[PDB]
Amino acid sequence: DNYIYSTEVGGVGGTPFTFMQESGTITSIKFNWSDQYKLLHHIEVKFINNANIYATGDPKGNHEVILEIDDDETIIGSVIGYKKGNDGRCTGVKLTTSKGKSIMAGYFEESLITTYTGKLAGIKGGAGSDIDRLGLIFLK
Amino acid sequence: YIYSTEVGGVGGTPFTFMTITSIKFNWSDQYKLLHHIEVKFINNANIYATGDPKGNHEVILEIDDDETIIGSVIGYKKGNDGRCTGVKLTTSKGKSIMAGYFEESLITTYTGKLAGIKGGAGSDIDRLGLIFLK
Amino acid sequence: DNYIYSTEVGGVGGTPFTFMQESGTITSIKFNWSDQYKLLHHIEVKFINNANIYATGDPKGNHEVILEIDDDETIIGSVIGYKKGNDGRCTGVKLTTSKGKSIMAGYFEESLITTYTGKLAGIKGGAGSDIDRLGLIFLK
Amino acid sequence: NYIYSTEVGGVGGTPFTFMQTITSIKFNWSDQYKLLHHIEVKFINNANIYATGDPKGNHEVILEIDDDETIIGSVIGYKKGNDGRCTGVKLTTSKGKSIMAGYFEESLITTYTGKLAGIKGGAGSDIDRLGLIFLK
Amino acid sequence: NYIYSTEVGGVGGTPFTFMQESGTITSIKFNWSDQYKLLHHIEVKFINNANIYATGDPKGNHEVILEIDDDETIIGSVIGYKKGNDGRCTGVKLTTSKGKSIMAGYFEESLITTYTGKLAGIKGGAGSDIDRLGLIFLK
Amino acid sequence: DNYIYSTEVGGVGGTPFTFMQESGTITSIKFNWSDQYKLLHHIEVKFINNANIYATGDPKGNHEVILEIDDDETIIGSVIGYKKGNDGRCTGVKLTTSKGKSIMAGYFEESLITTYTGKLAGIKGGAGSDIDRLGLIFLK
Amino acid sequence: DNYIYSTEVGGVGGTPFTFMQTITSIKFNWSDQYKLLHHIEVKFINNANIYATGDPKGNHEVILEIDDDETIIGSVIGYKKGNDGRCTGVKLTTSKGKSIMAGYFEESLITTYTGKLAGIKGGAGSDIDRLGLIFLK
Ligand SMILES: OC[C@H]1O[C@H](OC[C@H]2O[C@@H](O)[C@@H](O)[C@@H](O[C@H]3O[C@H](CO)[C@@H](O)[C@H](O)[C@@H]3O)[C@@H]2O)[C@@H](O)[C@@H](O)[C@@H]1O
Ligand SMILES: OC[C@H]1O[C@H](OC[C@H]2O[C@@H](O)[C@@H](O)[C@@H](O[C@H]3O[C@H](CO)[C@@H](O)[C@H](O)[C@@H]3O)[C@@H]2O)[C@@H](O)[C@@H](O)[C@@H]1O
Ligand SMILES: OC[C@H]1O[C@H](OC[C@H]2O[C@@H](O)[C@@H](O)[C@@H](O[C@H]3O[C@H](CO)[C@@H](O)[C@H](O)[C@@H]3O)[C@@H]2O)[C@@H](O)[C@@H](O)[C@@H]1O
Repeated sequence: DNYIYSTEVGGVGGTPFTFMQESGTITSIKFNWSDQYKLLHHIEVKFINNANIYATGDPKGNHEVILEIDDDETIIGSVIGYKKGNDGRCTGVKLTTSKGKSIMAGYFEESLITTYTGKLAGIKGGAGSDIDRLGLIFLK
Repeated sequence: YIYSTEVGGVGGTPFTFMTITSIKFNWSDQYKLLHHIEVKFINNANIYATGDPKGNHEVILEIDDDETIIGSVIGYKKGNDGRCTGVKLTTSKGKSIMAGYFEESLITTYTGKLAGIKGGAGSDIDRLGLIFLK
Repeated sequence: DNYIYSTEVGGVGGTPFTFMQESGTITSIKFNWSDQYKLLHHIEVKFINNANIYATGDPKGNHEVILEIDDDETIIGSVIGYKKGNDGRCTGVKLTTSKGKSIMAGYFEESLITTYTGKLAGIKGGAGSDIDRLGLIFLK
Repeated sequence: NYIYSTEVGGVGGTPFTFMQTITSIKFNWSDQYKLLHHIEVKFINNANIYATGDPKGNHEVILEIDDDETIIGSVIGYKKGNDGRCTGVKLTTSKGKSIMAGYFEESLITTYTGKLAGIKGGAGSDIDRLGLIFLK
Repeated sequence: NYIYSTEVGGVGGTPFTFMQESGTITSIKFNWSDQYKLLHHIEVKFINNANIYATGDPKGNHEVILEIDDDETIIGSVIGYKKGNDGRCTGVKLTTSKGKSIMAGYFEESLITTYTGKLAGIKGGAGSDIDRLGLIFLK
Repeated sequence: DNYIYSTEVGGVGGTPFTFMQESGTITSIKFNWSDQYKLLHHIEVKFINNANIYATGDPKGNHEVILEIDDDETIIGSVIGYKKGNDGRCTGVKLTTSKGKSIMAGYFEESLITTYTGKLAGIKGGAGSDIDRLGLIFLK
Repeated sequence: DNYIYSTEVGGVGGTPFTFMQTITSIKFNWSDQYKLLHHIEVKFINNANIYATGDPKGNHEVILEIDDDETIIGSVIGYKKGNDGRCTGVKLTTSKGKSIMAGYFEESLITTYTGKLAGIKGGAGSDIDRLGLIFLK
């Protein structure tokens, strides 16, 4: 591929998902989480030049954040909080862009990945009630 | 034109105001929402208003002809019964404003030259999206 | 005009005033205010190459601040505090210059304008006992 | 060839004018009265100390200014009105030197900046009124 | 063509060397415990190689992963340890040339501030714990 | 003189001292001070190209600091704390160099002098049991 | 010499030592019990010998490895003054934002000369009695 694949972190649960577009970058990402369970429950992605919302997980959470990404905007800093192991869950995400935009979703109470940086082109993982595992995908 | 996600509820009357030289946010401590927004444009003296100026606070941001939004955050209640609660804007000249409350959900929007606003208002600002120039 | 007019903020009361010189900018501005009423009461302005003092409002306040402005010195940051509505008043002013000078007069308890920036050339509003309304005027 | 910052404070005291640039300036103030009482000034190529006011205060600060050194930041605290007094001074220089004398409880002037060339005002027992004077 | 940072901690554990002919680290995982306050397990991935190299026993209740871009160097590196023959490696702080930083474990006894540069591999000794850890850099 | 003399600050007491070497600058300066009396007691000075330690005052203080100065290193900030008057004393010294080296000695509880900056070439004042008075001397 | 010698700070005790050949590694051993340095090890560029002095009796150590092009921009040694003096701590900061901190700073301080750390010199037996840094020009 012409892509970089960040480690999927979290557990083995959920239905798999992959969100990529043939020559497309993420223009919008949404994280839904709960104070009650301290996990991510639901993720939405929009891509450049495509009106479709791609969604996974159950939007059961009392909070959401959206990050909109300009066409020339990169991720210069990215951290995913998670519970490790087979019954693991994805708990939080901090993103920071080349234009000083940042977002913070969920909780960071067990494990952390500091991912590869670049132009966010997609996400892969598994989800059901919760976001079980999550990995970012970048352009090279 | 770049259209930023309209955030908040499906309630109130649609509006579309379409570069911005002045924007005013009216909010209340009682309901912790935006109620009223005014906009003035370059080379036009008409004031475009929406929602009800019920709130006990207002802020005005005046934008220079060559000034851009380098930072923009809208707080809101998600759901069909959603509301805009708050706006934070930061400009290319270190100017910044802060209206309302940021107690539930947040969007960090596209940046650029603020060229208009779309959404729905009645008693309150139900939904708000920014619009930028390319 | 070769002038930018910032929104006049506060109420409709008081006698209109406009302080502007045919080809001059403000070299000195003084704000009078009170802890008792938590409003601006009085403003004085001197201009480059003019020894007249232009005054408006009643100097009844227990506090004053003077900002002296060098000829090549601009405002880069400007905020006016006020009470909105017909019975509105101007409550405070924060100015910051291109040479790191700043001043702070009065109170910021209700409403705010972040104004246009530039070379402060004049002011315009209404005053009697109090500063009813205030708007800044800049060069282009 | 001089810029005159507003003289701030009262109408009281014997007038003074110190001009000849300032190489040294000393402020004397009291915690009892919360005012400046006394100021001394030395100038470049001149060993005379020019004083005004009564050095009754329990604190002093001296700022020595290098020959190429400017004031980039200057604030004088005062009581406004005819019975007015100069209550405090903050100076910051082009070399990151700063000083703080006295109190800032009532009124403030943020003065013009530049090469500090002299001072002017009135003083008897207290510093009644103080204006800075700058080169162009 | 390689710079060897001091191996810190004890003499115990099976030796290990993770390095690939003309290949730098792209991912490194540190597993540690609040119970024993040590590193227990390290995993490493290399550029153009899908094999995971692991050592120690993954019994810790915490992990951190640092992914390294191909042009990304280490500008700050601190390893926490207990000195002596019975020694252990207790913690790792890394900072990269792109403002990425990670923090694993505890810094309660001894500290090395290592050489900097392009992290090429790791060497030391591990069994149920990481006994000893040294970094390996390109020039 | 090809020297600049900073005001000597503190009292008229002790024995006069003047530490200068024709065509040599300070390479080391030691300050000794007391928590008990909150004053400087004793200073030493070494010069470039001279092994003689010049000392003054009584080294009775429980603390000392040494600043070594590289041949090309200037003082870019200098503050001396002191007690004003005939019975005055020198209580404290902060120095900062052109290479970001700083030292801090003693207490700053009464009066302050922010001195001239430049190449520290010598010191002057008076001392017996304590440092009564201290002035810095700079090159041009 | 083509070297700058920092003031040796501490007491007159100990066997004298001088380690010169630039430093690629320096290790400080110190105790919470006595709150002094006890032991220093140095390795040099292109030399496998470990040069050691004092007694490694302390419960803490710190190692600073120094890249070939890396200098000391900040340097503070903590000590007890007088003839029965000791060296109590070291703070070094490098041109690459690296810093280490060993032992205690409860009495006296030297802010030393800076530059490329080329060696050390002092006296030690049970403790580090005195410590001076050596720099290139
Ligand atoms: O004959 C005395 C006169 O006294 C009062 O009116 C005059 C002033 O009253 C003040 O309290 C105030 O209302 C002033 O109003 C001016 O200033 C206010 C505040 O800025 C402004 O809003 C107004 O527009 C005016 O500029 C009045 O001047 C009354 O008691 C009156 O009845 C009486 O005749
Ligand atoms: O009767 C007036 C005044 O009398 C007493 O003060 C008198 C003198 O006091 C001196 O200490 C000094 O204040 C003199 O005034 C000079 O100094 C002040 C301060 O700068 C200045 O305002 C004056 O202009 C003079 O230069 C006074 O004359 C006191 O009883 C006082 O309370 C009383 O009002
Ligand atoms: O027996 C001699 C002397 O003993 C006592 O004074 C000793 C010292 O006491 C110090 O506190 C101080 O007073 C000293 O004064 C000298 O040093 C100070 C500090 O620098 C200085 O200001 C003075 O100018 C002196 O040089 C004393 O030396 C007393 O019992 C005394 O009465 C007796 O002479």
